[PDB]
Amino acid sequence: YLDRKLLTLEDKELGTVKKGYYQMKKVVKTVAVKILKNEAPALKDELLAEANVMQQLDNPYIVRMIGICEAESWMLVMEMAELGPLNKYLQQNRHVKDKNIIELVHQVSMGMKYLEESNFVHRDLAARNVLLVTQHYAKISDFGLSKALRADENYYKAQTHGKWPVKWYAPECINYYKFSSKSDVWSFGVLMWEAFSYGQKPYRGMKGSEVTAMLEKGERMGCPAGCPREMYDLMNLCWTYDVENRPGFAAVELRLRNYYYDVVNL
Ligand SMILES: Cc1nn(-c2ccnc(Nc3ccc4c(cnn4C)c3)n2)cc1CN1CC(O)C1
Repeated sequence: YLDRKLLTLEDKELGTVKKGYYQMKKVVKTVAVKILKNEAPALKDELLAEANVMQQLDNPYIVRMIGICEAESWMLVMEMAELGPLNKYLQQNRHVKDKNIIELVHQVSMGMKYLEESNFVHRDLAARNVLLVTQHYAKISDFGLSKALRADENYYKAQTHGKWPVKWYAPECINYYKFSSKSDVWSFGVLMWEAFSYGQKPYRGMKGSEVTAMLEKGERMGCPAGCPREMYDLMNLCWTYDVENRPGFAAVELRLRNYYYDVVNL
């Protein structure tokens, strides 16, 4: 639990997320602060659950939580990733090249390999939830929907969902509300499609029910313009319909290593 007197917030928004500076032992640390807007119950509990997940995670490709601050509002204080969301960055930086995008999605795969090993399911793995420290260093963010798996199960059973997250959901999430590291792999495939499409939205112009129907017919998003063929092939493997045959992150990470080195050594 952090001291509000040592935290300064900048006025404008990145409830809300604001840039701040937290006075540590001696130096200031630049932070991003998730601030809960609560004019006037369960909103507080969601923020604390998000914090509880981040507290348990320690990996270079995951956003680090500094702590929680209880003051005028409830606040989740994190280490600042200066460049912000991957989708918005790639939208505004079309100059970014194949190898660089491959480097970044590989880093995400390394963070997700760690999450998988820790038996946590992200449940919201999308390009908007990858933050850039630098142009060559990505971290996974946004653990608000994340769940610690039971010791005796490899999935979490959710309640009925709305329309907004559907485009990143695996068929078993849609049909059975079952979330696993394998469903995170499906989402990662969509994340890759986003990244190599320079932050364009997946399944443009389609409703969730239409996406679900498309996937049930055995159809998948086409190759983004200019996207390396081997990356498109990996997306399709991530979009393996049945959970058992779909790869885990260890496998996805390994195939990202090898092609990264192929591109570096071409
Ligand atoms: C939970 C959370 N942490 N968090 C963080 C955590 C650490 N760093 C940053 N840095 C950062 C830097 C520049 C930014 C943004 C957003 N827009 N811009 C221009 C974020 N954000 C952001 C969020 C909100 N999610 C980011 C997803 O897009 C929504």
